[PDB]
Amino acid sequence: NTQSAFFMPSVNLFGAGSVNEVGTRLADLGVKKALLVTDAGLHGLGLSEKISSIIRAAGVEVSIFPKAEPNPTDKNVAEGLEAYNAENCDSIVTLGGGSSHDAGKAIALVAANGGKIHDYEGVDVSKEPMVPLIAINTTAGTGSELTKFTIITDTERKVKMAIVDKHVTPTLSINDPELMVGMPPSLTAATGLDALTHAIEAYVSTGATPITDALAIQAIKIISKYLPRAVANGKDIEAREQMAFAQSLAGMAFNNAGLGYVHAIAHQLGGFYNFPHGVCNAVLLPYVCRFNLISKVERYAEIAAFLGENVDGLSTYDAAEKAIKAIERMAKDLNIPKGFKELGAKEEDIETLAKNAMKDACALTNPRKPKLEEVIQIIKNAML
Amino acid sequence: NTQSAFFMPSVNLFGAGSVNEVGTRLADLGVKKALLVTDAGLHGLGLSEKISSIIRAAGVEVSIFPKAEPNPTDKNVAEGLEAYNAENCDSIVTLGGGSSHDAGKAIALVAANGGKIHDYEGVDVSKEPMVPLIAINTTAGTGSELTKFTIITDTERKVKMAIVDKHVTPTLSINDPELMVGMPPSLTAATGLDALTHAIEAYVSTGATPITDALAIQAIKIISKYLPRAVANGKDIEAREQMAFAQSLAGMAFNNAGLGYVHAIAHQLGGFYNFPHGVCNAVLLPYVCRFNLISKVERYAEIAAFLGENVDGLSTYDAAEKAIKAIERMAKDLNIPKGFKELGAKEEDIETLAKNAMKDACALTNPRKPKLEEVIQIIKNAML
Amino acid sequence: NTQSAFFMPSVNLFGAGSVNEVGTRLADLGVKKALLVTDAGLHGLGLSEKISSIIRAAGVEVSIFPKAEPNPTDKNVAEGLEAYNAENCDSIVTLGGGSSHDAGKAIALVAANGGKIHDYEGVDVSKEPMVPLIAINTTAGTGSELTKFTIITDTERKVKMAIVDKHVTPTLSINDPELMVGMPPSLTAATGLDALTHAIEAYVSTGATPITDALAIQAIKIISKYLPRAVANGKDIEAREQMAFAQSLAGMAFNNAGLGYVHAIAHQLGGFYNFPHGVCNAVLLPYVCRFNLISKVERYAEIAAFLGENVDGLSTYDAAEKAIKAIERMAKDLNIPKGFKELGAKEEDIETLAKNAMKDACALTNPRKPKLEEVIQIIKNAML
Amino acid sequence: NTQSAFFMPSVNLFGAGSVNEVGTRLADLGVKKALLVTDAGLHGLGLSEKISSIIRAAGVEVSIFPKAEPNPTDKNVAEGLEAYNAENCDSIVTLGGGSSHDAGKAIALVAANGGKIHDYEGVDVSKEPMVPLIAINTTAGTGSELTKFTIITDTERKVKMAIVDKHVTPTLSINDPELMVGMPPSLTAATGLDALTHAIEAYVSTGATPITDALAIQAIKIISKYLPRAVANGKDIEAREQMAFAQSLAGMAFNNAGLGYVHAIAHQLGGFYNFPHGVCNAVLLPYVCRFNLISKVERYAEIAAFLGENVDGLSTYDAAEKAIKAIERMAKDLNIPKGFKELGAKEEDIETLAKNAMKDACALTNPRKPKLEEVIQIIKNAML
Ligand SMILES: Nc1ncnc2c1ncn2[C@@H]1O[C@H](COP(=O)(O)OP(=O)(O)OC[C@H]2O[C@@H](O)[C@H](O)[C@@H]2O)[C@@H](O)[C@H]1O
Ligand SMILES: Nc1ncnc2c1ncn2[C@@H]1O[C@H](COP(=O)(O)OP(=O)(O)OC[C@H]2O[C@@H](O)[C@H](O)[C@@H]2O)[C@@H](O)[C@H]1O
Ligand SMILES: Nc1ncnc2c1ncn2[C@@H]1O[C@H](COP(=O)(O)OP(=O)(O)OC[C@H]2O[C@@H](O)[C@H](O)[C@@H]2O)[C@@H](O)[C@H]1O
Ligand SMILES: Nc1ncnc2c1ncn2[C@@H]1O[C@H](COP(=O)(O)OP(=O)(O)OC[C@H]2O[C@@H](O)[C@H](O)[C@@H]2O)[C@@H](O)[C@H]1O
Ligand SMILES: [Mn+2]
Ligand SMILES: [Mn+2]
Ligand SMILES: [Mn+2]
Ligand SMILES: [Mn+2]
Repeated sequence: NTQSAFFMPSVNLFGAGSVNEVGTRLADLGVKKALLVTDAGLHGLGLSEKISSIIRAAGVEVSIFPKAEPNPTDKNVAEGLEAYNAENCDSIVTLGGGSSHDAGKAIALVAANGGKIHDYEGVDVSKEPMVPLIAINTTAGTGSELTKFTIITDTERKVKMAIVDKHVTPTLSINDPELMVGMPPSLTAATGLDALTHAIEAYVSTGATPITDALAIQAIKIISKYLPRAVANGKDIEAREQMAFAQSLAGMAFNNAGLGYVHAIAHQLGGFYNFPHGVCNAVLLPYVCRFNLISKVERYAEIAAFLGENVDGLSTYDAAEKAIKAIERMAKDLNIPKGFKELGAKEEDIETLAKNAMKDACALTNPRKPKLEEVIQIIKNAML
Repeated sequence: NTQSAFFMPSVNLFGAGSVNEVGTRLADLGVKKALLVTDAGLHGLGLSEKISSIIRAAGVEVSIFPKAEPNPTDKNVAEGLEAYNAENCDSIVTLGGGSSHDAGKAIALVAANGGKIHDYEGVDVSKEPMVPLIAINTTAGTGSELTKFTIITDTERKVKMAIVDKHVTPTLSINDPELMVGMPPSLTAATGLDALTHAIEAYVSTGATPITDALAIQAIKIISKYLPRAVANGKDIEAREQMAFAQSLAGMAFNNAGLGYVHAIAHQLGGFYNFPHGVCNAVLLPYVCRFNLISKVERYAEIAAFLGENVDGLSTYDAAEKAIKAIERMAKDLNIPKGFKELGAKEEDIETLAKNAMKDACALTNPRKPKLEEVIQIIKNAML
Repeated sequence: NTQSAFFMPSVNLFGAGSVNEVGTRLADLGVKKALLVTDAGLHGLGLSEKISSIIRAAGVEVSIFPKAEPNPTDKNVAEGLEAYNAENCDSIVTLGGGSSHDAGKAIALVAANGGKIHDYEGVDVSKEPMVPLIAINTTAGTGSELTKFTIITDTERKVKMAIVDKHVTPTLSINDPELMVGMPPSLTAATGLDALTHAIEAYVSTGATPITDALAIQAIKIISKYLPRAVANGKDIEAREQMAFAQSLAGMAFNNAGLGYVHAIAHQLGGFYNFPHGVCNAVLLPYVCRFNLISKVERYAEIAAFLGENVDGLSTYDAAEKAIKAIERMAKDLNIPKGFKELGAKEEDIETLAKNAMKDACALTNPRKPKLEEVIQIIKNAML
Repeated sequence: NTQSAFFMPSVNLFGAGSVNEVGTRLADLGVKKALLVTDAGLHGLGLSEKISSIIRAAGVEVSIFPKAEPNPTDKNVAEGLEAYNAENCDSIVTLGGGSSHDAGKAIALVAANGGKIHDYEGVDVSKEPMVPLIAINTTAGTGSELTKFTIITDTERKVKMAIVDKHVTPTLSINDPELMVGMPPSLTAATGLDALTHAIEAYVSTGATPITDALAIQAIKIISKYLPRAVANGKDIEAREQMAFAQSLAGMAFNNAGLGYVHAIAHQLGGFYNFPHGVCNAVLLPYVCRFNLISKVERYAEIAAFLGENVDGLSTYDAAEKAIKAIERMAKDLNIPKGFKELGAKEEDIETLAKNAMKDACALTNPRKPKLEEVIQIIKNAML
């Protein structure tokens, strides 16, 4: 069919100070006890208590679960579901980056569907809406506060599982850039390059629509102008607010268009080595774009212009090549590792990695359909 | 504040055949009896019964209220609320164009907050969310299946009141282009030019954000290419699908950025003389743009390029004027009336029309703030 | 469906001297006696006997029917079927322009399907293929030596009936440019502008395919260069050969894509006043192109370039308008009448002319679907 | 002489689902049982039975001959005539690529003329038309469903003989893109580049006409955009349909313009080593183009533009040179071998390969007339 759908939370708050509304919103939802899912760093920095104060200052109780781990695991989700159940909670508030949103989302799905998070790996495999959730985002690259995606790790298959289900669209989303000033430069760069990967893969995806296209183009332009500014000075408020907008645009686009083999392979490198998601995407992006070039050359040529390149007097092909060169230049200027072996990757895993990548749902929307030898060759090119 | 929010239904279905899902979707909400709000023409066409059959084949009861009138009235809403309660309905399904959507939204809001619809004229004045509502759109220009706007006419004041409330965001939207092939050319032109007005006013609004900008730009570009095609041949499926996308983009843009004095004045001409909304917008747009030019000249110059104009070697001012000339050219090619006098408007009503235009909420986001005399001059110029 | 088809004779001869092969070819078909259908002018010029000698010198008998009239009539077809049967002919050879080709096609169809040519007005209504027919084309504009179209006049309805049937595709075609040198200048101009109309209407028709587009583009480019040369000096052999190629390109294109309201209206003016077909087409072309503009503005802009115009720095709309101006200038340079009233058309018939125009099959493929009032407007415009 | 001719089947069906008509169309022709000529691969995939049912449901009997081999052989034709005479068949339906079309065509010719296939090597070396044949094409190259060319391999001389006879033009053709979705990527690339070779050799051929030029230009332009997309994802329906159009355009063009030394040499390399026809053409295309440059420098400069290259500020020579560079880049991006020795070509057979190529009929239309040394040198340059 030629049918499509657009998903996002019904209410999404933006701008400096929006977090000061969480409690009121939680009260309007008619909830009484919320599990605060955050990470140990943000809890140690004091964010958990500062936000809990706002929540309980509105008549809703909150119990903090600062046990969401970068690249969240099935163990984190099971332990959280116990907290949720033992702690008599009726809502979830996620505070942090994509790991906290996805952990809270998985907890919320299993708290309403019963099984294990692994049971819902795939597309809309769940059979009921998740418990009420307000997602407070503090990184500029996931968009998970708006998506129907939750990435939970199989520690046994060592695979970052993709649960893509409409029932994990958060109830309300909050994007406060004042909460993002504290991102160190490497984190700023990695999340920003994850948003850029989101927008590029959404723009070349087979599930693209004119709506997702509008959003992705804006995201690329804004990231290209403001991400280096956010990496160079995290106290540049303009760059922070524009990167928050760019992150939401890119999340909006990929949620409804689909991603591709950058994310398909990155999920395997992250399930095997706990590498940062955004760094995997940044290392892989130029190679997968070069692989995809012959399928979407006009759109990669447009991406080169969106990325600031001059394409006057150039063929569509040469213009498309300037886009890969600009991506490599951006990654070089933001100090992204050059390959995966310098980070700890091994050949004895490449074939397994490639075989697992061909099973990720994101691969379904990649514009060029590959043979195992191609995924393997891409992974080999990303080793050095 | 630098704070903002983005609102839209959590689930939005697109594409040929999407209406065949209404019953299952309505069932998933756990509702049991829906009032089907439509107009007399579409009910006489058999569409009401087709949709009622799909709904009943999913275990939900249906009571048809086919009495929404073009420019729906407070009387239509009161009668609809009476029907809603007499048949013990727990949900609403709107089928048709903006008049049916707004009648249904108003019925649902009054059924959940009490009072009368006039009580909610303004911005976020109600306290409770409206009863479950699914919106099935059949015109390519309103976007009300996605907006928090319901425009109901005060018959006594002769004023099309604008109720701007987050609580009238539909639960789910359905945009099936197969349901729009039957629009006669005049309706296609008026609805398409209402969507173009939506996108333009959103782009020049004081409430614009990078997100709304993305959506509005795509809407203008698509309307410029496909609206004349849809007017020339309504059986052009590609044009119908692109207009279905453009109408939704423009709705998404104005719902979250705001409108301006085109809509503020159009609501008064429609409350006084019951003209088609899009025809009022098409007549007024060049005049409000010229009035607004000095406030957003860079953005009107960009609009000229989005509309296909060549601006090489021109100042921003001359490029912005070329946009007004292109807007005038599209209206003439779509056989839009030249002015309001030949339609029946009277000079002695101008002063009241302008006064009421300054009380509409859409005027709050107009980039240039007028005084009464300038609103009067605009209406006099629009008499022609 | 997206299904399509390409129709053309299996063998099509081109080049100086090709007619000297007709007799051999007729004999290769296994036929024994052919009815030579031509018009009185070429018969008085001696061409009928010259070709009959070539045919007889190969053992095929010939009976000349020089009774085909410009804008052939139903009476011509009845008289031809009588001769075909009385003279014990088993094949048909048409010699001349479109009038002779269509008369021969009609006789050949009725000789195999019975009934009357009137019964076959419309699309693929016939059950049996027509008797073997070889078409020798002597004008540079109709293309009927290759098409599945036969235009026969219903003398009482005063309507040029369009029989579009695959069973009237000639068996073999001969396009000898040596036979076209004798066309007087007005005939060269009228047939060439009928070919230009074929290519333009094929390019903007809703039934265009990449194949028809390729042929139509080539036709337009060649006509812009060589038609004026062939009108200014009919002894320019290069111009005559290039115009023969262009007529065939335009015929192949319209035969498989469709025409539009130029032909739909021209058939009515020709059935009422027996004006030359190409003159009717040339008078109407600018007005129907202007009416259709909003439906195919990109393709009319491309036509402006094919016609040699410079479109640098122009919007698609201004470029499309330059094409209409180029058509008007060419028609003026070839002494094409400015309007229809000066030739004898009467206002009191416009309504009938319009109503009959909406019943012609060529109207089905026009890119803009009109109303009766708009067809009437096109004619009033073409009257003065 | 200045004479020319255009040949193609009188009825040619295109588009998704056209194959569903084979049976009904076989019903027109009045035939009773057809030998279904295909290859073992499509027979093992089930296509043979699928089509056979469509033929059965129209009252026509079918005998499947799935013994056509890639690079069909004389032996294959004899086995075929044996079965068509045995099952007492009166028609032939070819299902597959160029090998199935050419095998069936040869069977149909010898079944009507009696001799041996080797005897009709050359041009118009036959006396009577072949038996009714409908060709259903499943590859995006060759064009054999429309040509008067049958290439049968003589197992003795190791020579792909080119029989160019009008008596082998199929009765009806079917180009259903739904049957081409299953072509694996290497087959998509090889067939598409065989089509590109057809269009280029037709464009630079000495037998080119304005008609062949129109068709070949369109084919080159479409291939440049859609062949890489069809190789990258064979489930791209738009790319498959556009390539089906392109292969038909290139077939119509080369059939009536001629080919050149790319095909002349490729036929010998394939007769010696059974290499795929399209891979032979792709390896040879740049070297023969460079040999031909001085004869057709303007048309190679035009091909550079048709292929998407920018030629601004360049001499005709440098642009024609950019065209060969674009052909090389296309061959490399679609993984086409760089030379023939890697595939197994022998440096001892170069003298015979070159001598046999100058005896191919395809060399007669090459724009540059060479010496044996030149053909030898081309083959040597294509060895590494
Ligand atoms: N505003 C902030 N200031 C300082 N540090 C922060 C901030 N926000 C997050 N951090 C720190 O950044 C670390 C990484 O947190 P993540 O949530 O894992 O980062 P993110 O890229 O946003 O999420 C990625 C996760 O979502 C999936 O899409 C993806 O596969 C991965 O599982 C954590 O230790 C967290 O404390
Ligand atoms: N697909 C269709 N086919 C044929 N007719 C249709 C179709 N859809 C609607 N119509 C007819 O068009 C007429 C106008 O109906 P509206 O709902 O008023 O059309 P629309 O322009 O979309 O809504 C305008 C209303 O919404 C507000 O934004 C605006 O202020 C106005 O009140 C009605 O009589 C309706 O039957
Ligand atoms: N080569 C020629 N030299 C001199 N005179 C010629 C030549 N060819 C044709 N004529 C003269 O041109 C006159 C008109 O002949 P037509 O066949 O009517 O001209 P043409 O434009 O080719 O066909 C028009 C007919 O075909 C339909 O498409 C169209 O509707 C019309 O009925 C005739 O009197 C004929 O003698
Ligand atoms: N739609 C399809 N799906 C899957 N496989 C296919 C399809 N079509 C063809 N194939 C496979 O392609 C293989 C080669 O078949 P060919 O007919 O030889 O391919 P093609 O390139 O079209 O023909 C080449 C032959 O025609 C001559 O012009 C040329 O000289 C050569 O002999 C076979 O194994 C066949 O099964
Ligand atoms: Mn990501
Ligand atoms: Mn509006
Ligand atoms: Mn004509
Ligand atoms: Mn070939």
